[PDB]
Amino acid sequence: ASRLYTLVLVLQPQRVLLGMKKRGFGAGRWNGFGGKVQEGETIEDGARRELQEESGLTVDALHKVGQIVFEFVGEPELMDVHVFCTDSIQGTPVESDEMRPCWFQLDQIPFKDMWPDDSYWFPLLLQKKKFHGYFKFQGQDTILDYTLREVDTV
Ligand SMILES: Nc1nc(NC2CC2)cc(N2CCOCC2)n1
Repeated sequence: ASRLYTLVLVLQPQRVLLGMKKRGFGAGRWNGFGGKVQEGETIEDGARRELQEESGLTVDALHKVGQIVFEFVGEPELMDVHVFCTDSIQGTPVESDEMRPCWFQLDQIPFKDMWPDDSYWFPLLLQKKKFHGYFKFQGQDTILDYTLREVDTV
């Protein structure tokens, strides 16, 4: 059994947009925009809503780029994160009570201030390859196991 989450990376030819999470789960780390998928909305719908909520941005089209399953030791539910990509954004990103958005050059991505798994799968995101990932965490900092592969269908 797993719970659905979304994650949205606005990835342009020279830069990626990230947000500093100000409260809640993952506070103090840069990440893409996303969160819990709600009852009554598609996964992509949930992805658009969290992007609008956390950055004010809306998007013409979202593209499926990956799926990452997380297990946390001692927690019965798995985290199933659907990762989306997009180039063209509508609007200017602005701080919310969840996220302080900033653009990053692609050689200055702050992996040390991100979730530790991102160092593993973000490269596949940059090569525009679809991927499936699995990470077993102890706490929120320690990866104990992981698998990562390229897929033809996310
Ligand atoms: N890039 C990334 N790495 C994560 N690592 C797992 C917590 C250990 C979680 C996560 N998000 C989870 C919540 O919804 C947004 C995506 N995003």
